[PDB]
Amino acid sequence: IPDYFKQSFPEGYSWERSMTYEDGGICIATNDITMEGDSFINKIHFKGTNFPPNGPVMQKRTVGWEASTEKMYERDGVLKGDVKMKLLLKGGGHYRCDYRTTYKVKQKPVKLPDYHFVDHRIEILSHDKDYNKVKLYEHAVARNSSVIKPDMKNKLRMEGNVNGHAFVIEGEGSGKPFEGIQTIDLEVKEGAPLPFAYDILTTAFNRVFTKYP
Repeated sequence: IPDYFKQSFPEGYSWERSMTYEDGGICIATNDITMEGDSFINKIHFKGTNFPPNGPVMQKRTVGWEASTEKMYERDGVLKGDVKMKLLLKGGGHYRCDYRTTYKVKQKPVKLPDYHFVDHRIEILSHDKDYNKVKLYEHAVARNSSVIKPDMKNKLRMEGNVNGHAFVIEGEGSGKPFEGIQTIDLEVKEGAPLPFAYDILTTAFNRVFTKYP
């Protein structure tokens, strides 16, 4: 299994992602990821619209993303990732979302004959009342059908706009890229309090943190 994300450094890479929710809510995100010494730096832009006023996102009735399997595959030399995602809801239901991501990695003609999987677990470990301060965690492992150190920092900034509401979120974190685990502490810098479910942002908050063989 080729690790196209770790081989994109020190150059860096970027991704763009569409997130289509079953009730018409739609979210678009890009991330431009670079490297400064010990740290990965993420510049994220996030737009979402057409979330129903009484749906689970505007009423904050969500309680985390379920474990997911994202399929990594090559289409005309472009590395892509598809995953169907489920947001657990208060009351016990599920709120479905289709993810389509294009991973613009350093090797611009990628060739996998031959697709592979990335299993995800993502969880908000802690948060305050209005999610102005959030501790986020991710576990990612890939499996079959000296630039990057064992410990690394991960900084990010998100400029976002969700149903008309602008906001800015910054974060500092760390992880173990070869083990595929990472944490980050996130702070709403503008637009507090967020009037929507924080869960729609967490997957935008870097596949370099993935356990590849």
